[PDB]
Amino acid sequence: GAMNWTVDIPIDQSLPPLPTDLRTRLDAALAKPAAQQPTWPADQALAMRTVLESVPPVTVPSEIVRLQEQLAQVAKGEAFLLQGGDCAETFMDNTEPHIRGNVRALLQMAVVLTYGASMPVVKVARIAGQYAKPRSADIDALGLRSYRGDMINGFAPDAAAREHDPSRLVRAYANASAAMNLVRALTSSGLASLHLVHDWNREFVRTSPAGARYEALATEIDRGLRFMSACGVADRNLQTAEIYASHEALVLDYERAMLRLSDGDDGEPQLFDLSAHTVWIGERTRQIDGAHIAFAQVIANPVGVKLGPNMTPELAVEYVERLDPHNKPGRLTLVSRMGNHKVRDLLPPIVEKVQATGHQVIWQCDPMHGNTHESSTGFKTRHFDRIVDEVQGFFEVHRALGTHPGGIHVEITGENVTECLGGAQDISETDLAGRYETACDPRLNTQQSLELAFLVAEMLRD
Amino acid sequence: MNWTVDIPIDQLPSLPPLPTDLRTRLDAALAKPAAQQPTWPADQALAMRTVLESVPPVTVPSEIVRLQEQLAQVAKGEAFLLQGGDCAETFMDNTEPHIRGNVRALLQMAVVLTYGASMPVVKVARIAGQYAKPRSADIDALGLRSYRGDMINGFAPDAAAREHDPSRLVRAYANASAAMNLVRALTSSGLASLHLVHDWNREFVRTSPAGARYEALATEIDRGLRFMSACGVADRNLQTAEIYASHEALVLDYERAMLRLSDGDDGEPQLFDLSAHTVWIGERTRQIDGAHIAFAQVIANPVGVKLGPNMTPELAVEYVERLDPHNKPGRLTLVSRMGNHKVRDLLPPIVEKVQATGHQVIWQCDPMHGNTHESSTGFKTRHFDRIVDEVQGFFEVHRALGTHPGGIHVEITGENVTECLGGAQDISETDLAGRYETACDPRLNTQQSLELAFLVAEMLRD
Amino acid sequence: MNWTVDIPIDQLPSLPPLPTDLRTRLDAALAKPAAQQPTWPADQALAMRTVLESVPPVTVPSEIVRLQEQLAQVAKGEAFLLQGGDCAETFMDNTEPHIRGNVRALLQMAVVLTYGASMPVVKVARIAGQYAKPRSADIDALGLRSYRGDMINGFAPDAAAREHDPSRLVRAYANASAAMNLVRALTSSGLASLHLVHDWNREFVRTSPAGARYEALATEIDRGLRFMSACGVADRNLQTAEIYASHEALVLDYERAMLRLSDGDDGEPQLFDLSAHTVWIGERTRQIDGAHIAFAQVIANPVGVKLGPNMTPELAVEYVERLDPHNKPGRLTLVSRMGNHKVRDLLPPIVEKVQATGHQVIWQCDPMHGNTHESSTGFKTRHFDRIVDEVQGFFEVHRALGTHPGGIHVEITGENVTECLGGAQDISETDLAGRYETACDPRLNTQQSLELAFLVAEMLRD
Amino acid sequence: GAMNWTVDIPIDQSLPPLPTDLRTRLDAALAKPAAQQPTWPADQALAMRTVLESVPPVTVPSEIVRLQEQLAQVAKGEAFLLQGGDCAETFMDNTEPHIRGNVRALLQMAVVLTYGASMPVVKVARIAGQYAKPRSADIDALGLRSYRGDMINGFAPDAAAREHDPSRLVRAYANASAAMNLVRALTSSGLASLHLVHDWNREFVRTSPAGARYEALATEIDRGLRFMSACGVADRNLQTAEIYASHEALVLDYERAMLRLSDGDDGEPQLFDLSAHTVWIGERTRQIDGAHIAFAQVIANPVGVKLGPNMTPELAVEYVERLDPHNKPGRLTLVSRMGNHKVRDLLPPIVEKVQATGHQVIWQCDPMHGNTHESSTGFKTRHFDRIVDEVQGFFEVHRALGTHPGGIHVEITGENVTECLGGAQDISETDLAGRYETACDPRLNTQQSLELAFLVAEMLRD
Ligand SMILES: N[C@@H](Cc1c[nH]c2ccccc12)C(=O)O
Ligand SMILES: N[C@@H](Cc1c[nH]c2ccccc12)C(=O)O
Ligand SMILES: N[C@@H](Cc1c[nH]c2ccccc12)C(=O)O
Ligand SMILES: N[C@@H](Cc1c[nH]c2ccccc12)C(=O)O
Ligand SMILES: N[C@@H](Cc1c[nH]c2ccccc12)C(=O)O
Ligand SMILES: N[C@@H](Cc1c[nH]c2ccccc12)C(=O)O
Ligand SMILES: N[C@@H](Cc1c[nH]c2ccccc12)C(=O)O
Ligand SMILES: N[C@@H](Cc1c[nH]c2ccccc12)C(=O)O
Ligand SMILES: N[C@@H](Cc1c[nH]c2ccccc12)C(=O)O
Ligand SMILES: N[C@@H](Cc1c[nH]c2ccccc12)C(=O)O
Ligand SMILES: [Cl-]
Ligand SMILES: [Cl-]
Ligand SMILES: [Mn+2]
Ligand SMILES: [Mn+2]
Repeated sequence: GAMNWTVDIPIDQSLPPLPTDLRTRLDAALAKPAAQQPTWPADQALAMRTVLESVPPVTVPSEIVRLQEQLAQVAKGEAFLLQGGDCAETFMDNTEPHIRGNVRALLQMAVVLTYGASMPVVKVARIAGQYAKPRSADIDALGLRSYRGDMINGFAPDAAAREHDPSRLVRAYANASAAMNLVRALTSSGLASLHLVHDWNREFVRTSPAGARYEALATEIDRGLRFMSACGVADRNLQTAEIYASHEALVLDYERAMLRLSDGDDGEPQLFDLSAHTVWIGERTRQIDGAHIAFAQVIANPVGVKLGPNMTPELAVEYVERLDPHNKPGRLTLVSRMGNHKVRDLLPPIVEKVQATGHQVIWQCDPMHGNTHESSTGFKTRHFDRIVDEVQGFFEVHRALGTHPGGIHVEITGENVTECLGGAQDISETDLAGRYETACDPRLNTQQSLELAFLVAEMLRD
Repeated sequence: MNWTVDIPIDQLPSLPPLPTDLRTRLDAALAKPAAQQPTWPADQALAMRTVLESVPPVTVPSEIVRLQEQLAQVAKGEAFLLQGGDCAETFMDNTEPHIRGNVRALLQMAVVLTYGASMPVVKVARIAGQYAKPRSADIDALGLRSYRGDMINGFAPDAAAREHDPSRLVRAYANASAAMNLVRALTSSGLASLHLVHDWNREFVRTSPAGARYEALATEIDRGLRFMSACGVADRNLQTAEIYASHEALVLDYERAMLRLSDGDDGEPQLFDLSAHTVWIGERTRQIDGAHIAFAQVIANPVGVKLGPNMTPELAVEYVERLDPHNKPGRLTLVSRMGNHKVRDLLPPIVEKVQATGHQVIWQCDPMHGNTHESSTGFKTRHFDRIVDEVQGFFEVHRALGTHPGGIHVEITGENVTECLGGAQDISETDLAGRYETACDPRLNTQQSLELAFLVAEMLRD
Repeated sequence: MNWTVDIPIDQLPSLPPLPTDLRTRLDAALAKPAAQQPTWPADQALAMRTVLESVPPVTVPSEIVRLQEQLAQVAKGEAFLLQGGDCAETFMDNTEPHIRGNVRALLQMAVVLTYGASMPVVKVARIAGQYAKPRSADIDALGLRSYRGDMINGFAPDAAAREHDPSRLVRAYANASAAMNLVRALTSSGLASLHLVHDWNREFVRTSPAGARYEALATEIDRGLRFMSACGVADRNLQTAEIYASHEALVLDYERAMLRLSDGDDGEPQLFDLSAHTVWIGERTRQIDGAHIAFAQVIANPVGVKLGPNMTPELAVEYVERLDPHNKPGRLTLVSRMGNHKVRDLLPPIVEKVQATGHQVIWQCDPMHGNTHESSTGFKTRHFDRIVDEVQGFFEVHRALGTHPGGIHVEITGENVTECLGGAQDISETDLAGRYETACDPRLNTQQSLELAFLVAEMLRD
Repeated sequence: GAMNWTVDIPIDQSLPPLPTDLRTRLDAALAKPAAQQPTWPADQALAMRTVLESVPPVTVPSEIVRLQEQLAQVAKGEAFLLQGGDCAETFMDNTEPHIRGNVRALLQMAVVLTYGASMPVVKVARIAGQYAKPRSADIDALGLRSYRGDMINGFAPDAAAREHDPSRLVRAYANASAAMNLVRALTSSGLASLHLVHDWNREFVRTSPAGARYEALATEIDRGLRFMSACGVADRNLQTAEIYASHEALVLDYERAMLRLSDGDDGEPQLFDLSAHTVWIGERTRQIDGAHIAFAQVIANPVGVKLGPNMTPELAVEYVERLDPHNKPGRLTLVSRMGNHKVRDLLPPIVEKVQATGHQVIWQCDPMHGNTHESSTGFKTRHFDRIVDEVQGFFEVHRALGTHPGGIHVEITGENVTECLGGAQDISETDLAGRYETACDPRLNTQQSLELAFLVAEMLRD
């Protein structure tokens, strides 16, 4: 109750049985070894899953089917995928201003990228569930059990806060569903009006230190927008946009509890993970025979897999063959995360081998993860130039092969933070201390994220 | 050890407070006495309000502006208001199937009423917040403090559950936002497809015991639908519908904590209650000098006031003057609930007097509240025939005066419950015991709610 | 001195001839004997053809391609063909009011048939070229060479006017192009507004002597229309309609001079007759080895063949094989004209036999040609009841076979003439003398044509 | 008949009386002196007018009302007017290829100008009636009676052909209506598809000698077009365009016979000149008290007046006050034709005085008429550079005053003629002899016309 700053929730007082085959397949998948799982008691986990099994889902199957159709276009070279948001959402910052700000920042980039790509952009936020992270060490630099995101434990640097708390599963859901509600309301009610979003971009050009550099493209966009009105098709489709929800599928207690069975109205019933529209499997959890990859094989959602510098062409093909066994364009995204100094050399053989299979994956560039270093001032950071250069090298790789550079996956925020070095604002090592607010990796701030969109539109325009 | 789990709350950020001048005005309004308020401690109420003041809102201002525009159209005789859902929502029934069924039931009625009215229907659900009710006595038949709805206490007949627990404010918010999220998802992704909804209507006609009576009208609607395809009309606006959220604004700790200031872009900034799109004030809390009416004066949302058989023309005029001071059509809805045997006599003088003010209110009929009685078998119930008859009389009143019968307000569910007597299923006093599931008043079940829509369509066509 | 004026022609440019290979094929086809051809001199015919070969066409190939696609839909049971207009157009009646009235009459029928059929209506006018007819005898009751239509000779009962004058080919072209221009203007600028057309229908119901009989259906259509507005459907496709031009391809000097080659962009280049969108071959010129059928084989336009009571199943199959060699659905329409007393007997074996070919033709009912008789008062007339009854029987035939009753072909005008007996106006033999204006067969007047549409809508609904 | 190469047309065998006031006003207007009229016999003129009074009109009133609404937008600074086509249409070149070519050339310019202006372009062809011209001398340089266009006499240099022949009035109508039919068919059936038209422009850029100069803008346009598809509004409005018909209202026998009275459905009945959508009064016929200006005051069509170098600010205001007496934006266009060496000096005082009246005229630049000279090789010609420079000076005039440069009026053709000197093809005095085909003034060829559009788009983009 209020006295204890808690909400009391019944468990008992129920659930339809899965078709026998899905039950068998789901059980087999979750029996496999699973890295990076929280270490809380099984009985407490079960009680929380029982609560999540009967909540209203964050997403619904027909939206995920629509998303799959739109990603199929990306895979075929007829659309571009933009995925972005916080490295780690926090319960504390899950507020209207912060959510609106991140949605705005993604929409601003999307305008620029839609124009530069000359094709639709599929817009996927890291939001409404990006509450869990993996760690390479279980003890961090202060001697505390590592923070693993708010679905698992607390960011505060004290031991009690770092204990793995299963009640955070139900907390992740409440925060996710509330954020998703707002994302839906904002995108349908005026925040995603193309004209309004573009006006924000014009303001950026007017006030940025390198605005002169981006002015010409910004004017071209503006004239492109006015052309639509001139031609008498400035219609309803300019007033709204679809922003999909994504996160890393990390905590299997959470993902399994958010599974729901489709109606079967279209095709036979399948399992959908309704905690999001699409999810990805990270570098530390992509064991080929592990539980995450197997869980991904059982769900109908579009999925991605992060591929780092030790990836081989052969293992990549094995991911394709296990995760896209029916050859459905768009079902699988392969994220490229090699570091800017390595992408030009490591990616081509992977791409060639995968293309030779006849499957159509989306090739997406994750510039930021492979380019993180430590500042002299003691902050985890990334240089803007390295981020840009990885996306550049990724484009060059695809141009040379004739394949489709399908999208990017970035960590950004609508906040004016000081987390990544460089950009037109020339964020320095000493600037970092001003507003270093991320609960995990360093994000592009709103200006740097928009600037990146401008630079990438130029790579698109070639 | 017992079967609940405590979910920890806290984690407040500091968001800036509402402006001083509007808080000054708000404090003056809430100094007025409030009936029917929970009896929990102020310091606890304050702490929970503080939580709610920083959460993502359930609705956003531009939606409410848009609803106000649609309601202006109703007030002018150019659209029809349909408002419906559970008497009392409960936390344990706030599930995907129950929410989906209720949205479905409302949509089914809306197809038939749209055709029958030959004009747009504004679709407002009682949902995502109808978690509080008044009571007449503080002591129920079992010797317990009364159930006041899940925002205040628990339905279970035990003392501990019946204590007023302000942590339920936060639980109510979580449940509301989760439900609204789902309502948004369903209505934008296919549940609200006109063709799908109408197929469900065709199945009702094929299987209802009185199908034969509704067949002609249903075939005519079907032919209306096919005519649209035959004329090649751009059919996107047939794929989705807007369902707004409403509830009784009862618990002022909740409503006041959900107050937000709109951004400057939309014609300056005003106070909206973002716990819903529209709210109404009930019979027991509409004291002209009380805090509920004062609260309604201060917010920009459209509002309604329930008007029972003790209402006088003069008091009605006073509502108009306090609540529509700027003569904005549709800002105020007066909801008539006089009982079928009294409506034809009591309503006309109220209408004439209000019409003479020069203001344009929406006249909405609530035919279920004034027609409740006790079955021999001991269940609170309502006879279907009396519900229909009150709507009939409501229409007669307006026809005779040349005023617009503007809408209905009903309690319904998509479940096949046995709560109201009659309908084509001829539910008897004996049947009531089968599925009497309501946590408060008896609801029209899914078949009865649809049947009523057919009967009201014929009143609209006459 | 007499009251005509000579308008000089000549002024040929040199446009390149049609390709040699297609001219070679065309010359071979037109070496076949042609019935019912004007008897003017070849050198004069050649000079006028030469004029026509370089004029701007009445229609263009992409319109005819689009009509063919719409006719494919009719052939497949997913649309309905309505074809109607004057029996014989005349040069002196080719005025704005008469053309507007005829377009109006056709549109009025089309609203009612679109609603009744619950599917698109392809609207084809007999207009902009129906300037030629056959005759049985070369000598009429007045001892003169027969009137053959204004493309060949004059209606006036005098010898000089009755001589076959090839300058009328050019006059026919000028009149056709002027009429088509007006049909295009009217249908794109407001005459073909669904709401306006339906208002005219409401006025007919309010004033017809049998209005009461049609009131229910008309109100239902009205409510169908308002439902579209109520559902907020994008209403641009309600503002205009397509009316195609058709006539009997009779005068081969005219049809051959109006042949054009389509440009390369639309799937290679073929021969179209650009004097109209679709043409049909009449009873007297459908010799299987004659030039009319051969001409129809060579052109890409959709074509029709009239089928009277002497038709055999086997001959019908031969039309199918000569005229639909590539099995393109809707390319061929077979138009039944068997008389109401014979249709139920004679049509079924033709249909079964044609259906068994595997080809998809449009089955269209011409209910006026086989039901003509002579009034005591000395006027060629038709009884409305017999016209309706032939359509009735046509529908019965198709229902019994499970085939698609595809359309109707009627002779109508928007004028209030007195040419056919019966209808709600109960036109009598005596009334015929009031306004018997047709230059050939008796037409349904505007009221009768609309009444028929209502009756045929009820056949479609049954 | 054919023998005489003539079509014989009845006159007798009728016309509703005008409202008394329109009759009076029309009579008063035509009783005023009229310059530049043909000198044929009054009785023969009358017979031809009698024929034209009952033909199907070239345009219909609702189209002219729509055009007036679109021109109102131009006048208000929210659209741009492009008007263009042959200096003089000829009966001999009134062919499909020539009409399609001129329509194409206008559409190509319009794409470029729509993009450059960032607003809609109203597209008005000089077509379907531009068959009459004024002359300063009645005897030309060969001693023959001057050619005055094909509605009056024959271009051929012999005396008999130069006689004024009233039958040409009926000939102008037949040619006009046929051309209009084709313009309608082309613009509604695929020729005016934005994507197709723009593809022609890309081909021009690829093959023009100065294509490199226009490449950047052409690519920007292309990306603007693809942006519309990317945003999911590449809709129906991109598939067609409206091309309006215009000519100089010169021959009053023709214009008066093409007058028709509106239905009065919208407003009281007015006279519309249905020989075109809009007409203008030239320099030699704009006598303030003459019949042309007075005729223009009686018709409801939008009208223009050409203003040459002797115009004064005071007389311009008098044209505005007589021709736009009700202050209807768009009703009146003032065409600027001062020569490139004079426009910067003569236009500003005219514009200032007219703006001071509070009326909103469209200011349109006619670059070509004021910049004609004689080549050494003996051809009437114009230098491209002078044409461009007049439009430049016109823009500078309006920029300096803050007024709207509303449009251009040019003489062009889709043919590859050699009539105007210069352009990227660098047409020289000796080149002129290659394809000097105009029946009157020298036209921009297809390439020069498109090039001008590019240069003007840059003036628009400023
Ligand atoms: N994000 C805050 C506020 C909050 C409390 N309960 C919630 C339920 C749903 C959404 C947000 C909240 C928290 O989790 O403490
Ligand atoms: N709905 C389109 C266009 C659009 C509207 N708002 C946007 C914001 C950003 C980018 C595109 C848009 C899309 O999503 O592509
Ligand atoms: N959530 C269950 C699986 C499950 C059982 N029944 C279901 C119905 C629908 C979706 C999932 C399920 C688990 O973790 O094992
Ligand atoms: N409605 C159930 C389940 C639940 C728990 N927490 C929630 C948060 C949001 C929505 C639903 C829930 C309850 O309130 O006990
Ligand atoms: N969007 C329209 C049509 C519509 C779509 N789905 C519906 C369901 C019920 C009624 C109408 C509709 C409306 O809300 O009126
Ligand atoms: N239809 C009339 C009037 C007319 C003369 N020439 C025309 C040319 C086109 C249209 C109509 C006409 C006729 O043919 O005598
Ligand atoms: N364009 C649609 C609807 C329509 C517009 N005007 C009409 C007149 C009659 C019938 C239908 C229509 C059609 O042709 O079907
Ligand atoms: N333009 C040519 C061809 C032609 C003859 N008669 C016509 C009638 C209408 C249109 C064109 C023509 C001419 O006037 O000689
Ligand atoms: N219909 C729009 C767009 C358009 C279609 N085709 C065109 C050709 C040229 C210019 C514009 C267009 C317009 O007329 O503006
Ligand atoms: N054309 C006639 C005027 C006229 C008489 N009746 C009309 C009816 C409609 C339009 C014009 C008229 C003239 O030249 O004097
Ligand atoms: Cl199970
Ligand atoms: Cl008159
Ligand atoms: Mn209730
Ligand atoms: Mn006939």
